[PDB]
Amino acid sequence: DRTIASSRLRLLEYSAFMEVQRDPDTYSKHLFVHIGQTNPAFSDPPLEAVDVRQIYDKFPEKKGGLKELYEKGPPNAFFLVKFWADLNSEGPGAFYGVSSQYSSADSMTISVSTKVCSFGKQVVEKVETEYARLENGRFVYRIHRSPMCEYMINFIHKLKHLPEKYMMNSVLENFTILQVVTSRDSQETLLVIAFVFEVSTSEHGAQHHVYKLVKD
Ligand SMILES: C[C@H](NC(=O)N1CCc2c(cccc2-c2ccc(C(F)(F)F)cc2)C1)c1ccccc1
Repeated sequence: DRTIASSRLRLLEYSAFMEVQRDPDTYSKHLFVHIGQTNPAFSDPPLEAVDVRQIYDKFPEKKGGLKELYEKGPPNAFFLVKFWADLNSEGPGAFYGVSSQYSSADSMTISVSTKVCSFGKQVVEKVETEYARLENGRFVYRIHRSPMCEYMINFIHKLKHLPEKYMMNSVLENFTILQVVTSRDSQETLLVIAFVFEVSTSEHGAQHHVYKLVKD
C-alpha cells in the first residue's frame, strides 16, 4: 500500500519544525522534515525492503532495540524512513515542535516512544500518550506542537553551523531516531519506524523515502 502502516495503525503525517513570530499578526514556520498524508495511487510500486539486521547497530541493542521488537513483531509494523532535512531556514526562543497524526480502525490509547540515538547509543527518550478521536470511518490520533527536546535543538543549530553539507552528512550518518508506538495497556506494538537522515544537498527542500523492514 506504500504507506507507513500496520494493520493496527497508520502514520498519516509527521512534521518537525521551527516557528517564529515576525510581527504580532504574522508567524513564520519552517519544516525540517515532512511526511504528508498522500492517497495510495494504483500506479505506485511496492515499497523496497531493507534487511533489519543491517540497521540493528544504528539503534540500541538490548531492549527497545530493533532485534527484540522485530522478534516480538508483528513484522508488518516495521518501516524505515530516510529524511532529507531542509536545514535552510532566527532568534532566541523560537518554538521547536514535532507534529504528527495517526489513524486506526480501532480506538485505543497509544503510547509513543521516541529515542534520539547517537552512534547507536540513545541520548534521550520522549514518551507521549495520545487518545483517539473519530472521523472519516476511522479513528485518528493527533499530536499537536509536541516540544522538541533541547538536545535536538542544540543539534540542529550546531549542525546548521557547519560550513559544508558533506560534513553535515558525515555527522548525520550516526544520527538515528527510533519511534515505537504501542497500545498503552497492551504494550502491543502497533508501529515501529526507524529514521535515518541526510542533509538535502539540493535546494529542493525536505524529501523522504520509505522502505519496508524485513527479516528473510
Ligand atoms: C517529542 C520530541 N521529539 C523530537 O525531539 N524530535 C527531534 C527532531 C526530529 C524528530 C523527528 C523527525 C525528525 C527530526 C529532525 C531530525 C534531524 C534534523 C536535522 F535537520 F537536524 F538533521 C531535523 C529534524 C523528533 C522529543 C522529546 C524528548 C526526547 C525525544 C524526542
